[PDB]
Amino acid sequence: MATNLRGVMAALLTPFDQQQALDKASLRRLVQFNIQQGIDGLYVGGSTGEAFVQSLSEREQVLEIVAEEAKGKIKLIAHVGCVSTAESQQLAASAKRYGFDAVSAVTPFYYPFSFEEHCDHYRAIIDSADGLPMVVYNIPALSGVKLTLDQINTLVTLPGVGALKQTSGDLYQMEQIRREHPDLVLYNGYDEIFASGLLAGADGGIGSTYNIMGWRYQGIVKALKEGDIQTAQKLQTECNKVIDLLIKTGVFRGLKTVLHYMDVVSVPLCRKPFGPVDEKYLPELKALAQQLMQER
Amino acid sequence: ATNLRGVMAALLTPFDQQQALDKASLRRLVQFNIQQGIDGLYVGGSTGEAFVQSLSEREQVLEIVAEEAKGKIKLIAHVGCVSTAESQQLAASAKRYGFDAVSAVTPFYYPFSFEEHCDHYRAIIDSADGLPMVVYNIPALSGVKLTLDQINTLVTLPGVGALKQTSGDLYQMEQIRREHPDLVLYNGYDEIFASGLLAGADGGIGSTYNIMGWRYQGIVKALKEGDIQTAQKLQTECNKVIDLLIKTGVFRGLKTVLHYMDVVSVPLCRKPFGPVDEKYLPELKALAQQLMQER
Amino acid sequence: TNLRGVMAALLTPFDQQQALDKASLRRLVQFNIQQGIDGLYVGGSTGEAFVQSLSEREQVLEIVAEEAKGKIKLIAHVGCVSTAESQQLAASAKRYGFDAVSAVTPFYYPFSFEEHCDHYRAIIDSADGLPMVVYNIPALSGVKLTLDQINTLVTLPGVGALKQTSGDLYQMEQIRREHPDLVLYNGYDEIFASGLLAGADGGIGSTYNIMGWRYQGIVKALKEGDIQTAQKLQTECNKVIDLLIKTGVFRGLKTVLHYMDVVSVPLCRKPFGPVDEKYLPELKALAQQLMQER
Amino acid sequence: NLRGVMAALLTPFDQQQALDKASLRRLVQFNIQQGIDGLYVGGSTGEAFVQSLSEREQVLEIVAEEAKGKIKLIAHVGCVSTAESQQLAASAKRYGFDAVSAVTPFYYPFSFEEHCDHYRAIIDSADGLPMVVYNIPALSGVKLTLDQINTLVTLPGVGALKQTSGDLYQMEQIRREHPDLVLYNGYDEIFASGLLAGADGGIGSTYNIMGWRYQGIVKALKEGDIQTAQKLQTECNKVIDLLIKTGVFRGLKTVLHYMDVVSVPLCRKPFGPVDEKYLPELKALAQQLMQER
Ligand SMILES: O=C[C@H](O)[C@@H](O)[C@@H](O)CO
Ligand SMILES: O=C[C@H](O)[C@@H](O)[C@@H](O)CO
Ligand SMILES: O=C[C@H](O)[C@@H](O)[C@@H](O)CO
Ligand SMILES: O=C[C@H](O)[C@@H](O)[C@@H](O)CO
Repeated sequence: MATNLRGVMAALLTPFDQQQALDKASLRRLVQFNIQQGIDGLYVGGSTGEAFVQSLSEREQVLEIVAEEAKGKIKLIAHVGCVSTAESQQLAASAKRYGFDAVSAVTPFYYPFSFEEHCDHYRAIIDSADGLPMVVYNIPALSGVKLTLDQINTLVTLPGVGALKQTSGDLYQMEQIRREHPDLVLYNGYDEIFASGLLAGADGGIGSTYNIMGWRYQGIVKALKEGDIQTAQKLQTECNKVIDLLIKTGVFRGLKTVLHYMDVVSVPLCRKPFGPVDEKYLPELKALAQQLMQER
Repeated sequence: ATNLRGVMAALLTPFDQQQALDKASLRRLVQFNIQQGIDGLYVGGSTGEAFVQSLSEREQVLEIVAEEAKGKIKLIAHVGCVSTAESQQLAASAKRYGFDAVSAVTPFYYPFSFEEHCDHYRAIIDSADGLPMVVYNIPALSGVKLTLDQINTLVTLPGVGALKQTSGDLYQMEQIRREHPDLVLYNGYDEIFASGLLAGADGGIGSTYNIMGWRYQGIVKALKEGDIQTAQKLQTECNKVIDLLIKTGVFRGLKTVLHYMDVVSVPLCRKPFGPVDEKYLPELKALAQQLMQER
Repeated sequence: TNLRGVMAALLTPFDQQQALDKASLRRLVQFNIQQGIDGLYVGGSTGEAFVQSLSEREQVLEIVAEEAKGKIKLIAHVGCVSTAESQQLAASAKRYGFDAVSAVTPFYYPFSFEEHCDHYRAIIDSADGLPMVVYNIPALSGVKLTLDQINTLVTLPGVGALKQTSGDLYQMEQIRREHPDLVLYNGYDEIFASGLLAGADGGIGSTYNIMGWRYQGIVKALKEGDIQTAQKLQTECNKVIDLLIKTGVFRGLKTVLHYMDVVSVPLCRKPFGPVDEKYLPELKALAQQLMQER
Repeated sequence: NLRGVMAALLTPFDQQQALDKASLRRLVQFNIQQGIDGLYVGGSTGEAFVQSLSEREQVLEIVAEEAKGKIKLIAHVGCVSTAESQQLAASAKRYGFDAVSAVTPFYYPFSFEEHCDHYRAIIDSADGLPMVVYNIPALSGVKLTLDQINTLVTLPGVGALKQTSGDLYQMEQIRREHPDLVLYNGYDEIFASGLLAGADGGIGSTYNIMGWRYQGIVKALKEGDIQTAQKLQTECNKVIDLLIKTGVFRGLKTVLHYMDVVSVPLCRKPFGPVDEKYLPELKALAQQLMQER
């Protein structure tokens, strides 16, 4: 329990003010909001935190604030991944300094790197993490890095690796990974297939939509555990109706907008080049916020 | 049942040493599947090596399977070809032979517009003369990538009664189920059967059902009973087998296991498919024994 | 002589009932010859062979041979997914007196590279002496071959050429660099000029049916070191290709040919649909332009 | 005039992965000496994506001090972030670059409209310097249609397009639609064919060690000497074959190191070192190039 990384953890968003600068008050409220809905932990500084349109110092600032707000209360995973190994190492040392429970890193992107280079990249970050377990992060759709099962097996067995965030819709691979690593902490990465992901082998998940309805994902975990398939499907379907909308509106901004209507986020903007939410979607987003507040 | 829902084996086509149809083995395979308690057979699809068969050879298999199983279990005739006319001929034959439904893969190789795909299905449905159509979506092999909206349009065409979804995208699987509560939805990838059912599929069609269809039936039952553990254990056992078959070559691997099961006389596939690597025989034979002892 | 040159990928004319239109097929073969084409690639994608039966494909090979054997080079595309069916057509090509055979990498089902190699060997054997033209067209076949695999295929006993339907001109140059004597056909009409510069020494294409002389002109222009003419000719070809892609290439070509009094009924076989009527004016005008220019 | 053959500049680092200023200056001078028309700075080749904003600005400033007025200078200021890209654009303006450039923002999916506004914002910050749109789908993962490219190149303030695409049909279509557009061929290995299809120049990594060869191809084609153009392209490709095997940036730095231009041939991690089995060929290539011209 004190070291268990298994569970449902929200990929934290980064609230910005009207000038696109970090909105500290809103970030703090969002952390507390997540804690209150029973989330098992937070995954900070990942794609959802818009880490790739932030500087290193901005990412460290977010990590420090989240730790001050949640260290101890819930599990905290710091995504310290950058294309550069040196930058990733800096964030890793900061994560340990702030007291995070683990670090994570997306496979470095843009430039093509050999598998050996990817491996050494993880080794170097693990070294700088000084004891904090590493969560390998596989997300081919965004990184453009396509790993084979054998390569995934090598990565998750590297000394210091304690988990894999599997953002892949391939549930054959999900099952194969579980079969080869019975003890590996395996996070389902695509919210829209959470239930099927757990059935295939995942033992938890990390996702953007958990910020506004994490309790539903927890409900799916419970349902499957109790053999209540109908309830598991019902909850997954409700999550997917929401995901359908967010994909149309733009996921991060759609989520921030809902959080704004829930009195959590002051200004629902994402950083440029991300544009604002199209006015035509506001009625549905407001209705959703209203519904989630009633439900919860 | 008065519907097409269920676990249907994608029938293999046994050939002799000369690569000609082995009628005796074909009949044995049909009975073997029926004896296993399968709900039906999907005939003339990818698994039956239809794409390396002539139109007359595909029709011959449809006739024989009909003679062997008509009225005992459901029979779906995959009549799809790149050509609409050839597909129509097979549809007319499926009708004459008494099949319960027809099916057709999205025409491939040549790029066709969505409207052309729709007209293709409409034409085949016309020739099916009343038999419901099972749209067949298999992007990995066809090269045809349909959007959810296009799939929705296809499954709502007059005469369509089901969709064989050979896609590993379980978000789309759920979306399809959500938009079509009554649609017969077959999971196409054996290796994700359990997850596919959980996502919304209400049955499945697969190649490996030929040697262990009861396991898939067991997964259906396990989920219906809310026994997640048993569903996972069974899926895992199926995947261990699928891992092997992918290494050996799926069709020939299955035919080889069937050979050791005293069903298929000669486990060959048609060229360009090559033979099974001898180094795999020990494992395939052990699997055959394991499956037999399991029954 | 050899197989180098500009060969038109022959279309298969059909009547209103989608049956082979022999009269029009013969007219198209004679038409191409009159354009000064070096040869014909028969039974390939452009001939709508993948929506024809073995018997129908054989009939087309037999008829084209009767019409052009000895006048121009004839390459029979005998490729099918099935090796056996491919061999049957190979044997027929030999019987009818074609100059060479060709086969697209078998598609739909995934085959190991070894199975692809054995497939070509089997067909080469049935071709009974006729040289094999390997056909690489990943866009349509879904088969992605590495450079090493292509090198292996082109060096198989009996292989005398490669139809490279790929827009990767780096690979085109690499292939030429590794095989200085290989007959290498550029496959995408829209990059013909650049394809030749990269290493191709000829080409096979669908649009050669209505303007083969333009491609022959590009070959001449580059050979004379006249780059601007080569570019001008390529640009004109691409303006037409832009249109044919909008209308649908095969039916667009057949429609133009119809307006040229060559093809009676410009229909393709289903699932191919008819040409959108809104394109007729442009296609008819193009037909007018091409006849005058020639 | 931005038309021409311009080297995508590499960024030399020392043993501790820090900027090697002296080698950066030497490489700039080396390029000027081999007759390059200009330099493309801070792009993929400069390892900009494993550098911080301040580090990228430092390189822009040093290169400007070394070559402003001597050769054309294009600053690639592109980042995923619009704000960051704008900061670099303003710097490029301050340092006196002739133009700015920006790769289509990557990793996160962006709508075409967002891509357009991204460019507009950077163009605004460039305060006068023309924008060179940078299309490189293989690395960015952003696939643009011909129509979208036409829209981008017609944006106010856009004066060129670096086309890192092997699609020469599209290359011809772009030229046909834009007779006066400065169009740079981006893949060195198809340079000759790219020019024939419509490109009127190029920007490439290998220009750092054999830019004169590309200049020769331009000359050969302009003179109608197809044979020489092909010969030069073949020699370039033999080299590119090797570089792809060794790793392009590190292979180039190693050659430059053997030419005594670059002190330490390392790229920043995660890039690894060159496999020693390739040193004999790289040394031989450096020897050949030095004795060649
Ligand atoms: O929407 C994004 C993606 O479709 C993802 O859900 C799939 O790739 C699942 O296989
Ligand atoms: O092996 C075949 C395939 O990987 C299949 O399992 C996946 O496509 C599902 O995403
Ligand atoms: O238009 C069709 C294709 O894009 C073709 O020109 C390209 O594949 C060649 O690079
Ligand atoms: O090698 C790099 C790439 O393969 C490049 O040559 C191709 O994309 C060109 O079409």
